[PDB]
Amino acid sequence: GDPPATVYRYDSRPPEDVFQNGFTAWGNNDNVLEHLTGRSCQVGSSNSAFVSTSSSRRYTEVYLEHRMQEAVEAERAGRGTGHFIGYIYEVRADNNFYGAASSYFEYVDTYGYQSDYLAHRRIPPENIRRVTRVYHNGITGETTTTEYSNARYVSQQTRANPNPYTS
Ligand SMILES: NC(=O)c1ccc[n+]([C@@H]2O[C@H](COP(=O)([O-])OP(=O)(O)OC[C@H]3O[C@@H](n4cnc5c(N)ncnc54)[C@H](O)[C@@H]3O)[C@@H](O)[C@H]2O)c1
Repeated sequence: GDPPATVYRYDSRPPEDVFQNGFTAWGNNDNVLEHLTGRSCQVGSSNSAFVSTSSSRRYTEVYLEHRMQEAVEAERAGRGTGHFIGYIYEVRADNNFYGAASSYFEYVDTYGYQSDYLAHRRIPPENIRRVTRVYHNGITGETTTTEYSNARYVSQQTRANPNPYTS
């Protein structure tokens, strides 16, 4: 029952960025509830201090597939071309990654998800092992999946933090 050593992240940005630069959080807002509900992420205030990840690869695949299907529906409605490129990054978790569920309960119990892990501030490029790229051709309907390894990845023994996030 150890914390996961491996987590996954769906993102629109490509490895030429992520493999060299890692992921950087939107900002300095470390309110766990605002992050988990998305209020501080891109669709909200775009200032969350956490980069979202999941220990469940399937979770990130469902997310990617949903964004792809939304591109398909936009084409069927004439408000899009149907083209879609998404990425799933495979990431080594360390002590800056905090379990969402435990962090949520710590927050609500004090001031008031099971597979989600909040990476505080950054996921350095050395933590990012590989990426799966999924390309959906909106014109022909064909989907193609490719994989790439990060030469900058550092293999070391780390796992997610066992404790909830606290500010
Ligand atoms: N992304 C995942 O795989 C993942 C994993 C677990 C949980 N979640 C949950 O989903 C919600 C967050 O979804 P999310 O991670 O897609 O939100 P997010 O705001 O971090 O990212 C959404 C999109 O914003 C862009 N982006 C993100 N950070 C950026 C930055 N610093 N600079 C420039 N562009 C940036 C990218 O296009 C990205 O795909 C949360 O409620 C979270 O709990 C997501």
